[PDB]
Amino acid sequence: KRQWALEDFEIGRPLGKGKFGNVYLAREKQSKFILALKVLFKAQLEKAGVEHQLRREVEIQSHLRHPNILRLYGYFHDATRVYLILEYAPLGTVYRELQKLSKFDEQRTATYITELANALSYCHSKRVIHRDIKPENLLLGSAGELKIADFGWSVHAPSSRRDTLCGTLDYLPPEMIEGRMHDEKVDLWSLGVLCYEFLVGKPPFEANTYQETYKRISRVEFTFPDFVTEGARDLISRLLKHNPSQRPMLREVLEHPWITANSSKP
Ligand SMILES: O=C(Nc1ccc(Nc2nccc(Nc3cc(C4CCCC4)[nH]n3)n2)cc1)Nc1cccc(C(F)(F)F)c1
Ligand SMILES: [Mg+2]
Repeated sequence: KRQWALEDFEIGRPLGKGKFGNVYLAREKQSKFILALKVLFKAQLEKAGVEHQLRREVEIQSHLRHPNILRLYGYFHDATRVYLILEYAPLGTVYRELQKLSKFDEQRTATYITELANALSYCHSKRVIHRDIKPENLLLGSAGELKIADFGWSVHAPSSRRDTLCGTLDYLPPEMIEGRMHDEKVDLWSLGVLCYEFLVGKPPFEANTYQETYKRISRVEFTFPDFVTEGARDLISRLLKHNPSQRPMLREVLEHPWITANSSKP
């Protein structure tokens, strides 16, 4: 097992900056392996009281091995910083791709949903705790394959999402906002919101004010535009159920006729 140090990397341009640190594009000096280096300030972690939580998250992520979950290759520290060595996804976020294309066709959508369901099934089997998944948590690797990232609760990605304010509420399920306990079935709700947003260009409970969005989520009040197809409507409708126990298993998603017919990944 190798013991890394900062001197082992050629640090490149920042990918992100926030209160808690900076992320850089980088390369290993010897091998020229391209990667991303997340650098967190110990002082900020301590001030926020999340040092312990972060270490736990990094340890868990370091052991995960899934094609659709961003790899954490290693980590190290010095007197003032913690350094996480992460996989570089060269094609950016699904958030940005959605901005570029406005909406996705059924093939791209079904493929992404397959990849996410696969990653989530792996997460559930390892009981990996994660925050609700949004397009900005979805990176794209060299093959245009989804990579889940920034999913730890410890520290929030300092990312200029722009849209409205926060933009997290749109992805939260009723049981969460209503203060009930929640379990892994929140992920099925997330997949439904994401499938819809991919095909439509906006999430199903979007409104001009958060007060309206809280209502619409609580009452599962949403509509399909005319162009959304029967199979897509079926999947999304099955996923966006108020009662979490009524949502399907991830295996059912991966076997859904609309998914099998359109996904480029079988
Ligand atoms: O910046 C972040 N995520 C992030 C950053 C940039 C992007 N944009 C982007 N655009 C093009 C390519 C690209 N590739 C990436 C980005 C990454 C990781 C670096 C950190 C998380 C994912 N690997 N590959 N990313 C997406 C997500 N995450 C993050 C989380 C906590 C704390 C900090 C900080 F303190 F260091 F600032 C940061
Ligand atoms: Mg939007």
